[PDB]
Amino acid sequence: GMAPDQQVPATALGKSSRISLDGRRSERSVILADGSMHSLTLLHPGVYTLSSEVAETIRVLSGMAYYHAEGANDVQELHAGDSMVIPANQSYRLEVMEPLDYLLSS
Amino acid sequence: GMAPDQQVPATALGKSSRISLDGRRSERSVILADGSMHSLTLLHPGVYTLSSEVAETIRVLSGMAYYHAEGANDVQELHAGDSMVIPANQSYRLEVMEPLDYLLSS
Ligand SMILES: [Mg+2]
Ligand SMILES: [Mg+2]
Repeated sequence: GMAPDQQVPATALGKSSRISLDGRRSERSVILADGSMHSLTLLHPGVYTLSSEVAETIRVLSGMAYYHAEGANDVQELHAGDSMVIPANQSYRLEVMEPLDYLLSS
Repeated sequence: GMAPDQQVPATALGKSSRISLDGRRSERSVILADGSMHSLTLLHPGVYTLSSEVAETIRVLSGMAYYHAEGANDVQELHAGDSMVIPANQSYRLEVMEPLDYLLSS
């Protein structure tokens, strides 16, 4: 059904989701083909004030958002295929324009 | 990170989620280890009247809901591990007591 670029090779998927941010963020753990574990996350359109504890690596699969680190003077745009590291102990805003599907590894 | 009983063997995860039901439902397509093709769905607490043109197999992964077939005299609880064929062409309800993770195929 799905074209190769529309899917991510995997080994396993987690049964249980976790919902946060007033119902607007959900994720499940997954094991990718390389054996590594990520949180496969969906973030609905909206404006989110967040912070990290440990550093986060985010690989965006689909959607569009603006990332703004508290102390930065411009945003970073996130589109399909983008990646970026949220440093440890970072306050930031995500403004999601199109539902954001991403792998978060921490 | 995940014990065996927390996960389901896979081959691929769809990149792009589909959101519906006023933000209450999200699906991505997945391919399981046996090559079969399902909608991996999260349905947030609520009560929803659903239907399909074709029979679909539901396999509940996590959470709790009551299923009520169109016109039926009582409901049926579907817990983690429960699978059934949902007939086509009938307006069933799912009352989601705890966020429901499920596969839906066929
Ligand atoms: Mg603390
Ligand atoms: Mg079983």
